[PDB]
Amino acid sequence: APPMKDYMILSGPQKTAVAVLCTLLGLLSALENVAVLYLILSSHQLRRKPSYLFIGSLALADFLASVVFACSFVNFHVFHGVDSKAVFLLKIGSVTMTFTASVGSLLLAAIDRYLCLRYPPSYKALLTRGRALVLLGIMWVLSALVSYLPLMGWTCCPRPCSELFPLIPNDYLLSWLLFIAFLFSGIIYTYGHVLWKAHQHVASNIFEMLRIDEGLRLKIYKDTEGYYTIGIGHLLTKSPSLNAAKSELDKAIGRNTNGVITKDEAEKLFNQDVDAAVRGILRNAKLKPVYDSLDAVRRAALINMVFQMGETGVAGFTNSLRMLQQKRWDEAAVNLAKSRWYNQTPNRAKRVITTFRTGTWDAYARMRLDVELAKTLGLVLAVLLICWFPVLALMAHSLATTLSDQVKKAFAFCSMLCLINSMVNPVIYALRSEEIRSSAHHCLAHWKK
Ligand SMILES: Cc1c(C(=O)N[C@]23C[C@H]4C[C@H](C[C@H](C4)C2)C3)nn(CCCCCO)c1-c1ccccc1
Repeated sequence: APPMKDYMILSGPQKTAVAVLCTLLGLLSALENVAVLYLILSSHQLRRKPSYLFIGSLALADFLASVVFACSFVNFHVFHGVDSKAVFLLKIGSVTMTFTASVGSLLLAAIDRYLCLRYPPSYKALLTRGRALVLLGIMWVLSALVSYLPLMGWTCCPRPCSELFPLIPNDYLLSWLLFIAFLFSGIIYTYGHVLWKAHQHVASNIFEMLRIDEGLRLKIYKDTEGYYTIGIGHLLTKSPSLNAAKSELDKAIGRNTNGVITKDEAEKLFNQDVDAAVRGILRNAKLKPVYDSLDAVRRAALINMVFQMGETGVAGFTNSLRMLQQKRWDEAAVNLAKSRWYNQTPNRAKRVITTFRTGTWDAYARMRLDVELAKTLGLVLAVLLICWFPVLALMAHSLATTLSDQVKKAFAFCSMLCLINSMVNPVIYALRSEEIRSSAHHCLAHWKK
């Protein structure tokens, strides 16, 4: 067995550079993750959701790693940690376990999203707060079984020893890398289908946009003012009679409907309504030059305002209408927010204003906080695969050919990428997830007062 002093590679002032770097990154990583743990455990809305308990497990795995990895690195490489066989095996085992549980935590987070977006009503019956905690229990245990295997007697006694890690053999190293490669393929396969479904949820039409705002109904209904209406906001009559509304319906369709229409018949009526909206805008002196400047997505947002308050009402935002034409999306957003339209109907106005600001369909989606979480996980997975790749690629090269002293020096500094990855994650979750964003605002109220 080769002594631990042979792996202790450092060259004077270059060791003091890692001593300040590893300490500062390790302190920042631990403080960023412990905030994410507090925020989830403190907020009533988060702790009860099985989706946020998997995120919490990633924050725990990253926090335990940050502390173990930095204290074991600065002790081994900088201060020269003369550790005995038993003490060293549990240290290397603790490092492996806290890292394996992160990959595991991600895999469960990716299957949680697939079941939610693929089978929506069956998810509440399947994933429960208790059932999630049990599933998180099996994972942490399996992680400890795989990682603590050299401590059980799988060390390099007659078998060839590894280049980078003391006491661990190449047959174990190859087995752990192959296991991690299979977990990554499993995450990729699921996230491949997750994207496909998450995409089918967001609107890509005016019909799909106005379905969220007006509400598609195939039987006669009453609006906020009380008028008899059908389909996607199609007005039947201005009188209080149902028979008058029924007669107007049979004339509009061309057959005896009896108060019930087909989806294809509802879309045919909607296409006649859109044509009349656009022809109206063209014959309005104020609305015509604005419709001409706006793009296809933004035009659908102005048609939406016409369906809600008519042509005479939309022409009343003289200062906003000019800001929109001049392509000053930011100055018009604040100008339209100070309107009574925003005061009366906040949700409809907020969704319309954001479309005029971004030029996307992103505000219009069924289960949008569930779709946006699937969008956040994808960015977390991408950063993981970027940061771990050079570290993993060197370990695979470690099995193929004998490594030089200078290459071993590169790996010590290279492994610092595992510490930046853990620092990038709590910034993404605090900037993209709205539920983590609002939980931090409600917690600061109790901290200050
Ligand atoms: C970057 C890294 C390390 C790592 O640097 N471990 C050290 C363990 C110990 C000796 C020495 C200095 C300090 C204390 C860190 C190496 N350990 N692992 C766990 C995999 C080892 C498998 C053999 O048991 C990693 C690592 C983390 C993420 C992906 C790939 C490797």
